Amino acid sequence: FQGSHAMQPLGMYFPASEYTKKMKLATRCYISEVLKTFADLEHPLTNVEKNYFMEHPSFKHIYHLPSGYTHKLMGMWMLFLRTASIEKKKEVWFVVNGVPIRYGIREHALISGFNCKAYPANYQSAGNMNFANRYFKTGVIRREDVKTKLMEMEPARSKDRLRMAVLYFLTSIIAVPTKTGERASPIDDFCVRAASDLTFCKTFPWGRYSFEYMLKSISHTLDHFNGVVPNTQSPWPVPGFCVPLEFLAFEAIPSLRERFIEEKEGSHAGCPRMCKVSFKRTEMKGFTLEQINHVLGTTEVIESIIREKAEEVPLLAEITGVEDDVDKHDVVVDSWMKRLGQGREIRFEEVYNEDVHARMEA
DNA sequence: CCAGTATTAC
DNA sequence: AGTAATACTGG
Ligand SMILES: [Zn+2]
Repeated sequence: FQGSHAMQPLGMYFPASEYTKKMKLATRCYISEVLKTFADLEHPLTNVEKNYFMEHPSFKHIYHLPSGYTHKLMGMWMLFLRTASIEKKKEVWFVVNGVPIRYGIREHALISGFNCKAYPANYQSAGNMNFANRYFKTGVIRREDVKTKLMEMEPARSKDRLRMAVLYFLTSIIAVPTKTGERASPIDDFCVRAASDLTFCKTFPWGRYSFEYMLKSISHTLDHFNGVVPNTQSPWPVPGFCVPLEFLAFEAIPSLRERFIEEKEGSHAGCPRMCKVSFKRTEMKGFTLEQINHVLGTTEVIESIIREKAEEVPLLAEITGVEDDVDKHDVVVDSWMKRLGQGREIRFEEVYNEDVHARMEA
């Protein structure tokens, strides 16, 4: 279609030789564990405690997910293998079958429903160490120490138990440590202070915070592999709220959505995407890379920026800002947004051919 | 056997 | 701390 041209990316993180190399990816996003822990407390959660989470502006959507939530990661890996080298730092783009797909804060909000508005002024000063100092010796607080303390606390007049549950939720789902066990990494210091203030925790843009944390994991992952995927059974951790990334490829590519996604009946059309769809069950715990690659086939039907539906416009207006945040100057991405703005699609024929060849003919 | 996962070891 | 290896889970 005639129109302004999209420039090819200055580089890619991996060559197409790596598109068939599988990998075990370890998540750090303990949705199932947190929900199970909450349901199994010997002293059950109070109505106020339960409604804090079930009515939380962001975290209410974690309850619209299937029980025993299990992440499926080969869609994300397929995208990771096609990450473009760009100048922007606040968004990532993946080139599938020659078509750039964007993971920005808007997409993170559309799928999660989490508040992705701008940070309030001097948010880093929120809360204080008083609450944590009431329950943890000076030193390192591990994610498991918060879980243990939560299960060993007695519900009573003060909301300290609710604060602990909030801390557990934040540091298991939103900003989550990689290392576990006896020497587990210290949990996020901001979350420890923020959990002291339940009102602040209800309004803070945890969508932006989880998004920025996921951007860090993406960069660490790409640096780690440095262009080559090893032949190993050792899993690589990609910590943080990865649900938008797990579903992104399926939401942007109809061939994948049709074969691997099903509508979640009972869901409200006002909810974000994660509450309205679910992965179809297969004979395996997750989809294999070969399955994703095969269903990818030769399709050219791919949305660069996943489009919202009418029933979702109020939600996005409620959880996103009006203008995009300032980022580094990026003439390549600029050319993409120009061509997309004119109503034209983007597909680099050569890149498309290499993707198809790498997946289906060698 | 598998992909996702929890846990210890290097 | 950062990373890698082992082996369990629910099929
Ligand atoms: Zn929802």
